[PDB]
Amino acid sequence: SLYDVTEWKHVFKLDPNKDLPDEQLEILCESGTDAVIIGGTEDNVLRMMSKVRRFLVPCVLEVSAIEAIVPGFDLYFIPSVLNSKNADWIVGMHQKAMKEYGELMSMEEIVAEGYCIANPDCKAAALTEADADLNMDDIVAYARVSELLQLPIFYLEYSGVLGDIEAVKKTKAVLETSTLFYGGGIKDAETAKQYAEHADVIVVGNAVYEDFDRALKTVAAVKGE
Repeated sequence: SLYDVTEWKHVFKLDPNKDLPDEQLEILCESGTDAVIIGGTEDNVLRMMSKVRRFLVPCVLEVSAIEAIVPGFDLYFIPSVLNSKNADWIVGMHQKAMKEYGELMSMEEIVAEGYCIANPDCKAAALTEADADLNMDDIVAYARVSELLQLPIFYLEYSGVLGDIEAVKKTKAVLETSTLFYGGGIKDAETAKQYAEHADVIVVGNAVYEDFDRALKTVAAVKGE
């Protein structure tokens, strides 16, 4: 399959408001990555989607604003930020999407994406009013919440830093239905492989803009040559 997250191992997450050269975008789409996730305006989302769709790789929209939903993606990931103090980041995005765009929601493949933002010092933590200063125990508990709800994805999110490997391990131990996505600080093959021991899917994001060639090697590191 292509669109079953249960078989994935590696995704790149791109920021549509950041600049990536066409050539690099091409190479990334052709890298063997299991999906390209567009995530971070309707116009910049549309432009980047139209570029990625020239390739065979699954293209995913991580929906962070309803105003910026565009047709044409293979999958739509709608985050529930389980440690948000604001209901609109937990089920509000879903409800708005269903109320405003019910017919679009019916025609596309939508995935509820459990989210735990575990890095208190990132923008998303601020933006989602996340209770992000979490213990190991707190994180495992959020993971069990995702598994009780049978959310298809539990995305453990440290954004630009490396999260505690033990917390990834202990999170994985409580998940079965939930596919474990880890993102945070993955910039090279050695670290990608380290986190791939426990995460089902490793997410490589801002490293692509920081050192492209190095970030590129994360696919083979996690998927084999």
